[PDB]
Amino acid sequence: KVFGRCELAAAMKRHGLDNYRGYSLGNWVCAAKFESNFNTQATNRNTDGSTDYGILQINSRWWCNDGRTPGSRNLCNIPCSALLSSDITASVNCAKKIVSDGNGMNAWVAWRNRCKGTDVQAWIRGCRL
Repeated sequence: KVFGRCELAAAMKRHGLDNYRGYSLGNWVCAAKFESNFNTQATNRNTDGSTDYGILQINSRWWCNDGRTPGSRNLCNIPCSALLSSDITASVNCAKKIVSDGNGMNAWVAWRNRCKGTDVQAWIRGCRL
Protein backbone atom coordinates (compact mmCIF):
# COMPACT_ATOMS: atom_id res chain seq x y z
CA LYS A 1 0.00 0.00 0.00
CA VAL A 2 1.07 3.56 -0.78
CA PHE A 3 0.02 6.15 1.78
CA GLY A 4 -0.95 9.70 0.94
CA ARG A 5 1.27 12.21 2.78
CA CYS A 6 -1.36 13.42 5.29
CA GLU A 7 -2.84 9.95 5.52
CA LEU A 8 0.50 8.64 6.78
CA ALA A 9 0.96 11.66 9.05
CA ALA A 10 -2.38 10.88 10.72
CA ALA A 11 -1.48 7.21 11.08
CA MET A 12 1.89 8.06 12.65
CA LYS A 13 0.39 10.68 14.94
CA ARG A 14 -2.12 8.01 15.92
CA HIS A 15 0.69 5.60 16.84
CA GLY A 16 2.37 8.22 19.02
CA LEU A 17 5.28 9.29 16.83
CA ASP A 18 4.73 13.05 17.07
CA ASN A 19 7.46 14.38 19.36
CA TYR A 20 8.50 10.85 20.33
CA ARG A 21 12.00 11.18 21.82
CA GLY A 22 11.76 14.84 20.87
CA TYR A 23 11.25 14.21 17.16
CA SER A 24 8.35 16.13 15.64
CA LEU A 25 5.88 14.37 13.34
CA GLY A 26 7.42 16.09 10.32
CA ASN A 27 10.69 14.25 10.96
CA TRP A 28 8.98 10.86 10.73
CA VAL A 29 6.91 11.69 7.65
CA CYS A 30 10.06 13.03 5.97
CA ALA A 31 12.01 9.90 6.92
CA ALA A 32 9.27 7.66 5.50
CA LYS A 33 9.10 9.68 2.27
CA PHE A 34 12.80 9.32 1.53
CA GLU A 35 13.27 5.80 2.90
CA SER A 36 10.38 4.20 1.00
CA ASN A 37 8.38 6.96 -0.71
CA PHE A 38 5.41 5.98 1.50
CA ASN A 39 5.30 2.44 0.08
CA THR A 40 4.77 -0.26 2.72
CA GLN A 41 6.00 -2.97 0.32
CA ALA A 42 9.36 -1.27 -0.23
CA THR A 43 12.43 -3.49 0.15
CA ASN A 44 16.08 -2.82 -0.60
CA ARG A 45 18.67 -5.58 -0.57
CA ASN A 46 22.04 -4.53 0.83
CA THR A 47 25.46 -5.79 -0.26
CA ASP A 48 26.19 -7.12 3.22
CA GLY A 49 23.53 -9.81 3.00
CA SER A 50 20.81 -7.91 4.85
CA THR A 51 17.64 -6.26 3.51
CA ASP A 52 15.67 -3.16 4.54
CA TYR A 53 11.90 -3.66 4.87
CA GLY A 54 8.82 -1.48 4.77
CA ILE A 55 7.82 2.14 5.03
CA LEU A 56 10.71 2.86 7.40
CA GLN A 57 13.21 0.47 5.82
CA ILE A 58 14.02 -1.53 8.95
CA ASN A 59 17.17 -3.69 8.59
CA SER A 60 17.18 -7.49 8.89
CA ARG A 61 20.69 -7.74 10.33
CA TRP A 62 19.51 -6.61 13.77
CA TRP A 63 15.79 -5.78 13.98
CA CYS A 64 13.76 -8.46 12.23
CA ASN A 65 14.21 -12.05 11.09
CA ASP A 66 13.96 -12.75 7.38
CA GLY A 67 15.68 -16.11 7.78
CA ARG A 68 18.45 -15.30 5.29
CA THR A 69 20.68 -12.80 7.07
CA PRO A 70 23.97 -14.14 8.54
CA GLY A 71 24.51 -13.49 12.25
CA SER A 72 21.23 -11.63 12.45
CA ARG A 73 19.57 -10.70 15.71
CA ASN A 74 15.82 -10.25 16.11
CA LEU A 75 15.60 -7.41 18.64
CA CYS A 76 12.09 -6.43 17.60
CA ASN A 77 10.98 -10.05 17.80
CA ILE A 78 9.14 -10.15 14.49
CA PRO A 79 9.46 -11.59 10.98
CA CYS A 80 10.52 -8.93 8.48
CA SER A 81 7.47 -9.82 6.41
CA ALA A 82 5.33 -8.23 9.12
CA LEU A 83 7.06 -4.96 8.28
CA LEU A 84 5.58 -5.10 4.77
CA SER A 85 1.91 -4.87 5.77
CA SER A 86 -0.59 -2.09 5.06
CA ASP A 87 -0.80 -1.66 8.84
CA ILE A 88 2.23 0.32 10.06
CA THR A 89 1.81 -0.75 13.70
CA ALA A 90 4.67 -3.26 13.51
CA SER A 91 7.02 -0.78 11.84
CA VAL A 92 6.19 2.01 14.29
CA ASN A 93 6.72 -0.11 17.41
CA CYS A 94 10.02 -1.41 16.04
CA ALA A 95 10.96 2.12 14.96
CA LYS A 96 10.31 3.29 18.51
CA LYS A 97 12.99 0.89 19.69
CA ILE A 98 15.48 1.86 17.00
CA VAL A 99 15.27 5.63 17.61
CA SER A 100 16.03 4.91 21.28
CA ASP A 101 19.06 2.76 20.42
CA GLY A 102 21.58 5.56 20.99
CA ASN A 103 21.73 7.36 17.64
CA GLY A 104 18.45 9.25 17.46
CA MET A 105 16.95 9.27 13.98
CA ASN A 106 20.46 9.08 12.56
CA ALA A 107 19.68 5.35 12.37
CA TRP A 108 17.85 6.12 9.12
CA VAL A 109 20.39 7.28 6.54
CA ALA A 110 17.78 8.88 4.29
CA TRP A 111 16.50 10.92 7.23
CA ARG A 112 20.07 11.97 7.96
CA ASN A 113 20.76 12.98 4.34
CA ARG A 114 17.44 14.62 3.49
CA CYS A 115 15.59 15.62 6.66
CA LYS A 116 18.12 16.45 9.36
CA GLY A 117 18.41 20.18 9.92
CA THR A 118 15.67 21.07 7.43
CA ASP A 119 12.25 22.65 7.92
CA VAL A 120 10.49 19.31 8.47
CA GLN A 121 7.26 21.08 9.38
CA ALA A 122 6.53 21.39 5.65
CA TRP A 123 5.89 17.64 5.48
CA ILE A 124 2.81 18.17 7.64
CA ARG A 125 1.34 21.02 5.58
CA GLY A 126 -2.31 20.76 4.60
CA CYS A 127 -2.85 18.01 7.15
CA ARG A 128 -5.84 18.24 9.47
CA LEU A 129 -4.17 16.50 12.40
